[PDB]
Amino acid sequence: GPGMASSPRPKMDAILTEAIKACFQKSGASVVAIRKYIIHKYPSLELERRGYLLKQALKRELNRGVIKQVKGKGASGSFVVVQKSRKT
Repeated sequence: GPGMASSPRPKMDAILTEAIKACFQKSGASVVAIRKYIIHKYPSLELERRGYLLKQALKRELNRGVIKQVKGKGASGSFVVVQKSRKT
């Protein structure tokens, strides 16, 4: 585009979003799940292992409401609670 020196948008956010949404139900999503994922799935685990990016994201949900809330409770897609408890 019009302007050299540029960096793409982050993706790790969705990579883990898939884990909580897709995994939490199929395999379950916990602090270890995200950690072991960075460790086993990626090399970045060195820095990430400090549960900085992943734990903050995974735990931010848990710390917010036990990661049992994907969407809002009204204006959003109705009362939603992950795949394990994806209400209607």
